[PDB]
Amino acid sequence: SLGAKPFGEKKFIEIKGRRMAYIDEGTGDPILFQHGNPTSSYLWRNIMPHCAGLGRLIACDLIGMGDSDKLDPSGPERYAYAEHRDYLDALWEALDLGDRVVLVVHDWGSALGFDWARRHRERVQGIAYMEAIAMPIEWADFPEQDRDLFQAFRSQAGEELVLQDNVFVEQVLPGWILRPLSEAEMAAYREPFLAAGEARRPTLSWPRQIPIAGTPADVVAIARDYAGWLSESPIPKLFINAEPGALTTGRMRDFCRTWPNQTEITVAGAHFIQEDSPDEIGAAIAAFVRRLRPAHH
Ligand SMILES: [Cl-]
Ligand SMILES: [Cl-]
Ligand SMILES: [Mg+2]
Ligand SMILES: [Mg+2]
Ligand SMILES: [Mg+2]
Repeated sequence: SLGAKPFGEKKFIEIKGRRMAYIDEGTGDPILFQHGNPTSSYLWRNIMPHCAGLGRLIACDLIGMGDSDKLDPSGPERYAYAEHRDYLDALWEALDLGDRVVLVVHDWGSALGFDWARRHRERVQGIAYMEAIAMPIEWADFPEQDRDLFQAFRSQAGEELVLQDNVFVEQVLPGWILRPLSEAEMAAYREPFLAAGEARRPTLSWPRQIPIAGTPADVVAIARDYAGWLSESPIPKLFINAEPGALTTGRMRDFCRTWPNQTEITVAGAHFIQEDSPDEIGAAIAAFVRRLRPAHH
């Protein structure tokens, strides 16, 4: 259903000196749901129940996000892609996932998940993805009505907009959900970012990492690599397309449509489509996992 309640209570694991928080419910091979910016495990709360009984249902909070600890010192050089990957790779190893992982990914969760999959291909049973960063893009490929704001995040305006005014949480997030959120839902997204200043740095460092027009060159190379791999990989894929969508539209959507061994649905939503159409999304993920894990009841 819709609903504001979280899916379970979080656990944590010590990673590199820091607590990393995660949901972990049920038994079996993992179904691993990975949020991006400026969200947390809470993004999946209404989708995960659809997979009840089908696996170990796991949703990790990225470093500095949700209930995972903040990094200190923090500043403009903190919370880049490579650092998030170093923490997340460590958490995923610590979780003892084995070799039949189904990835379920969104936004920066997709860039991280796709790269992890390229580097651990035998361990990935299926990939379900939506509103993903599936390849490097140009500014012409970015949603038109948000283009100037994202240029501003990437400029020196970003610190005031994000660290002081919290605009990614307060404006971008609800602006990319079709329905109005309740105060409880907003509170859950606000929670890790209540404090002004560096507590909010992950929500600013992230737009500064998006591979657009060849910069930053390091993440562009990473995304070029996973794009090239996915476009030829025989791993079963579930593309959860959205209308109107936001990022996975135009050129990127056409590219995703070339990927092999893939099935597709389309749901209503912009970017944070989990908030508009969670039951349809969950139902599709459940059908996908049932195909991948035939139980013959
Ligand atoms: Cl971002
Ligand atoms: Cl660069
Ligand atoms: Mg501690
Ligand atoms: Mg906290
Ligand atoms: Mg477009």
